[PDB]
Amino acid sequence: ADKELKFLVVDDFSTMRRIVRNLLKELGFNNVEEAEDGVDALNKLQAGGYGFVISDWNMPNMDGLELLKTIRADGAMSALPVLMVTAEAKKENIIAAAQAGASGYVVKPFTAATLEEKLNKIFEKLGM
Ligand code: BEF
Ligand SMILES: [Mn+2]
Repeated sequence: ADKELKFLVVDDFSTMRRIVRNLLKELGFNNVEEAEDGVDALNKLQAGGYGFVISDWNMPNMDGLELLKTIRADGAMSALPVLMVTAEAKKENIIAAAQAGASGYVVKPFTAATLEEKLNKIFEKLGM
């Protein structure tokens, strides 16, 4: 994928956003922004330029399922890649996010190798 692709990393805890940001840099992506919840996330997406979202699930104000649903229902954002990265691992939640349109789903804790695998799997399916 184009190394200039802009990412938005959403999680309500700094530690996790920091881990994803660093991993993304390893992969060659330095155009990355952070958000602390769904609303904050939507405000930045509004601002424009984003080509990929990586989101947590449990966050105050607007959780990740809602954020995902919001993005898919928005005419100007509906196809935006959204990779869930969460501790939620019950099948019913994986199903709910999958059905809601999630591009991929990663359960915490995750290895560096797993994140790169899932990001590439999504680039592959979208021809990015
Ligand atoms: F808070 Be996330 F769903 F890990
Ligand atoms: Mn959380």
